[PDB]
Amino acid sequence: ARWTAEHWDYLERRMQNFCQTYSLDHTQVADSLHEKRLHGPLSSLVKLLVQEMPSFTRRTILRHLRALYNIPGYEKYSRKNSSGRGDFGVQETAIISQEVHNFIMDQGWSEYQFCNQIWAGKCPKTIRMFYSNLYKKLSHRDAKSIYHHVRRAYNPFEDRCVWSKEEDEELRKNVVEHGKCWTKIGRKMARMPNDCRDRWRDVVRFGDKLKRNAWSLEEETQLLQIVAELSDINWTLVAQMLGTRTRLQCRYKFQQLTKAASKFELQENVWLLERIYDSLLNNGGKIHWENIVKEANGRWTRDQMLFQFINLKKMIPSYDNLPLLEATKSAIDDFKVVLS
DNA sequence: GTAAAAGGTAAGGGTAATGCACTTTT
DNA sequence: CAAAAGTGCATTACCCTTACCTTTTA
Repeated sequence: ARWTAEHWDYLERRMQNFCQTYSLDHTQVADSLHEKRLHGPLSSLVKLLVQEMPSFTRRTILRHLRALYNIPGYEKYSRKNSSGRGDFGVQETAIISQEVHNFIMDQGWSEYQFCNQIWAGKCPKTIRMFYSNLYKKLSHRDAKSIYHHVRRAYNPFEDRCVWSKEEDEELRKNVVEHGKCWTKIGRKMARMPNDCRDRWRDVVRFGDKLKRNAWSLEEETQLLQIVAELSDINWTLVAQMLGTRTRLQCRYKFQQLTKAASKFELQENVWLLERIYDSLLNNGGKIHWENIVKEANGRWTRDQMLFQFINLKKMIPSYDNLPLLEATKSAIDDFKVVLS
């Protein structure tokens, strides 16, 4: 499910055996991993890893592999032993797994019994004491972080990514029936309460109004209007008001629209409006951006030009006087006069 | 008794992993 | 040509943190 301490130990061991097999050094392997395409035994080795580690893609296995020998750029995929915040280091999870295994062997519990007692509404004194000692052995990290981690990692629910159409529906009806009560709902569906929230907030809440296609000009414009009415930005509320895109989709689209672009001057605005006006005339009453992006070639991305067009429509008085076609032609002509 | 510390639950938040359409390489 | 594999882009799987309660501990 996730890259744990075991997965790193497997990689390192498989790599040590690789070197011994072909009489190679770790420096020689690191040199091969600087190249884009792999060859020979190293190519055969990765193929094995992909098969031996089905929980991960070849792309992500390579990212970890290249990180293991250190290849610049792959630092973020490198092994982490400990941290005070965010993701748990491989040594932290190892300590937890050791403490849980010790606590479970004591008192004679199964790991299933352990998970149920953790999630038994109000945990008993033995569980409360288990937490206390665990916090001391991870004193660097906030005790609440460890508390949330353990619950998520040790649960009685069936953890899986596949939600069916019916299960999605059953969730909906539960929310209609009981409200935003994910613990009550979660137990009814044998699902981790947080997973129920996520399924609802990011998928099922939207119903059939959710879109996967490319954003429309109207959709992108609406997105800009709602961010103007508002940390600073609550993407969950943003998606709710837009109604056709998830919070992460909105968060992503907004970032692309507002990315750092080259300063649009008078001449730059003219070229854009002229390239748009060509698409308005030659093509149907629509804007084909495929040709516009290509002619820009690196200076602006699609979303950046769209962002600029939105602001031009809002600021140029011609767009309040005339329809899109004529207003654009008027906007260009007015832009050409001031250039004198 | 008290106040401090910690559990329980839901809102808020964010990135590595991945799918996809694509080019590139064997 | 098929097939294996790399890659930018948008989405997904999956996780963590904060806020605000109630409950337990000292």
